[PDB]
Amino acid sequence: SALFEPYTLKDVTLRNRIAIPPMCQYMAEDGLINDWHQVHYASMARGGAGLLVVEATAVAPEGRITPGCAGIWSDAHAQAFVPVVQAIKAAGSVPGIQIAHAGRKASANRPWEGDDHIGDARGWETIAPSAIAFGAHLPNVPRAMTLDDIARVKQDFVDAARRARDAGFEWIELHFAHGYLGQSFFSEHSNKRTDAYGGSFDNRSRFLLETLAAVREVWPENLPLTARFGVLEYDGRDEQTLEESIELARRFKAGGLDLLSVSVGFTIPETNIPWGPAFMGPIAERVRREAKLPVTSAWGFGTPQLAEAALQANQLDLVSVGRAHLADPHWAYFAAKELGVEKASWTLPAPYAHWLE
Amino acid sequence: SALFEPYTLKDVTLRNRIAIPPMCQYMAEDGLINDWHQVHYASMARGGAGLLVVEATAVAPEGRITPGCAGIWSDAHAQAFVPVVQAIKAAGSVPGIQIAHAGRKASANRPWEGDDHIDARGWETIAPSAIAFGAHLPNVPRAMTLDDIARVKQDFVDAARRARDAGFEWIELHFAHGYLGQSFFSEHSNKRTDAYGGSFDNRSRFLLETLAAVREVWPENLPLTARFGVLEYDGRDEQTLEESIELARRFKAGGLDLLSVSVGFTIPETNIPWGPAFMGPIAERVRREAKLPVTSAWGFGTPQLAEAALQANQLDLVSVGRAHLADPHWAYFAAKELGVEKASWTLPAPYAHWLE
Ligand SMILES: Cc1cc2nc3c(=O)[nH]c(=O)nc-3n(C[C@H](O)[C@H](O)[C@H](O)COP(=O)(O)O)c2cc1C
Ligand SMILES: Cc1cc2nc3c(=O)[nH]c(=O)nc-3n(C[C@H](O)[C@H](O)[C@H](O)COP(=O)(O)O)c2cc1C
Ligand SMILES: C=C(C(=O)O)c1ccccc1
Ligand SMILES: C=C(C(=O)O)c1ccccc1
Ligand SMILES: [Cl-]
Ligand SMILES: [Cl-]
Ligand SMILES: [Cl-]
Ligand SMILES: [Cl-]
Ligand SMILES: [Cl-]
Ligand SMILES: [Cl-]
Repeated sequence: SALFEPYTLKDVTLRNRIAIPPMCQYMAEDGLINDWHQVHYASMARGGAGLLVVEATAVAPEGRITPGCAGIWSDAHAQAFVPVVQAIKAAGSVPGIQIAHAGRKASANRPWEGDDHIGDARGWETIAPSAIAFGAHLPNVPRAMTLDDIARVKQDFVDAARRARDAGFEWIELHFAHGYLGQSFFSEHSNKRTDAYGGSFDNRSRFLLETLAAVREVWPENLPLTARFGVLEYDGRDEQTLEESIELARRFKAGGLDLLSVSVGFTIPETNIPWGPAFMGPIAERVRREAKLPVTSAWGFGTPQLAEAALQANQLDLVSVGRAHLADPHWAYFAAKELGVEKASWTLPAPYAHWLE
Repeated sequence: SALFEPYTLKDVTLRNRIAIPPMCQYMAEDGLINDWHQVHYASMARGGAGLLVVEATAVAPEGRITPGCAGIWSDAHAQAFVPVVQAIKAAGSVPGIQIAHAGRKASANRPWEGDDHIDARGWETIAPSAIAFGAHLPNVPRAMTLDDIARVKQDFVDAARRARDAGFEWIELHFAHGYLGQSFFSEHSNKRTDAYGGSFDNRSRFLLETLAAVREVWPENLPLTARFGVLEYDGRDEQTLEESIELARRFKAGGLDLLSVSVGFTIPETNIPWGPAFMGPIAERVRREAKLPVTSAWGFGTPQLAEAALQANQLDLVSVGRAHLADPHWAYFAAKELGVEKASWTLPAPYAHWLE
């Protein structure tokens, strides 16, 4: 079963091709994680997945999506992640983390408490390339960033990467997708700047390439440096947007990116996304083949046969399974059993495996 | 769905009828639990089960089944349970614990390391009589004196007291599966001629005296339960079952709040008819004749089987063990499988919102 093939990238070996993608828990307070996250991540790690990417972690307080989002903007925040790393490693899984800045989609309520912008002593001004609201349920207009804002946020990403390294993460992912800060710099929908960071393809790519280059300097060369990146919007410009996105991926690769998590942009709400099980499969394959970068992707791979089929077709190097690990922390064990893998129960630690054969 | 109906017993209310039975993890060190147990228990509790009974916890070092078994024979051992209790409560589940003495079946290797009598890690075992279990447990126990019986009863009391102070809201005496209490009740293993063997009253005495002693420190408003093997499948089933139900009646008169109905496993010469929910009709008969609430286990991981046993009034609580090892969130799976409305809110909000 290709799903249960190990995977080596730089000095890191994953015991199988199942990755748990980042999924915010909306349970931290002032960015500090707690007992919720500890049990949550240690449990999925024991489930058998080879890689576990911790949820989107803000590099700065205004970079949080919500007041419940994890943060790593101070050394105290970094230290709280230390026992999460040790517990993921102790389970045999690889700890990774996604560091993020929500840009103009920040200052929002938790999804089960409105899922929209905060009107309210809990709100904060947001920043983005240009002062243009997302629209829909995020109508707050962001402040357009100055050159000093750009230098500061890049340094936040560097500090977040450095803290992540020192906490023991072995895998880092820059959040350049889903309409957040990095994504909003790349898209013409959101970036109307006329300085060095807007207009041309080179200028729109600049924020992302510079942030990657700064992180490359503190992130160890022997540990995978990856990014999640929205390569099309389904906005009626997909062939053009896909071509630019793949070219940027080529510049990511020249800049030391080791793997790309292929996603959708979500930069604006006026879209027609063709949701379906594994619908990203063919987009990720094209990115993998044209930019010659390993990839992962997500959405609907919780059906084990779909995950297997995506790997055997070389559309993916890793399969990311999110909501299914929320439903079942031990989904990897379910998948090994579902795919007839030999000694499927030994995907779990011995206190479970011995009794489930 | 009756499986997702709350249940009240003394001052404790369970949010549904799903109980996680005690399941030893073989991951403790000299009886001390650690980060393995903390995440193991907090995760299953977040899965939605209403009651979570912590694994068999030794009241004394020689009462461990294996060297990886939890213990509660000191205050340091009890304090280690505090964060497990608190995490179970924080998830909305009820923490219980099974306190135990393995008797003549102790000093054994972990199931994945031989599963047989133990080597510098072994120890002398005690039992009513100096008679080995047999099979892969051939070490002969030391027969207990009256002073031994007084010691072990006080161990159960001290364990109950520690359990209370750690915050458990539900206690289970392990009088099943061939361990010390079970071996005192069975004629197969109890050949004593003093006040603790021979007649039915004498064979019951240790169990009734341990229960009464535990009752003195265990709060009256928190469920006091026991797990008890009511038959052996040893060719003496109607006689054994009738005696076992009689003892259950005396347990009830002695303050037992619920009975976890199991098989004795006192000797190896048996023909147990394993099958899905096979204990159902045994538990129903005990429930009806002893007029006590009951739970039972073995094969209720099929949600429809759990629902059927509750609707038939064979059980008050359904114990689901191995399915919660495979899937810590089994309660949510059972809710979805049985068409329960807002099934995803069996889980906490960070999960429930996304599974609607
Ligand atoms: C609760 C939840 C939180 C999410 N948080 C993040 C996040 O922190 N970062 C991210 O890039 N994607 C996030 N996602 C998207 C997932 O990583 C993934 O792309 C998506 O769930 C599709 O995979 P699935 O079908 O296996 O769930 C989130 C999804 C869910 C359900
Ligand atoms: C790993 C494991 C450990 C167990 N440990 C205990 C224990 O500590 N005490 C006990 O009385 N029963 C113990 N049992 C029995 C379970 O409580 C339960 O009755 C049995 O597994 C049947 O239920 P199930 O079919 O849902 O797993 C254990 C079973 C397993 C598989
Ligand atoms: C943080 C998220 C992201 O990266 O878009 C997210 C959060 C909830 C659902 C989907 C995605
Ligand atoms: C401690 C146990 C018991 O109560 O007999 C146990 C341990 C392993 C498997 C079944 C049961
Ligand atoms: Cl564009
Ligand atoms: Cl490649
Ligand atoms: Cl399963
Ligand atoms: Cl008998
Ligand atoms: Cl009754
Ligand atoms: Cl499920």
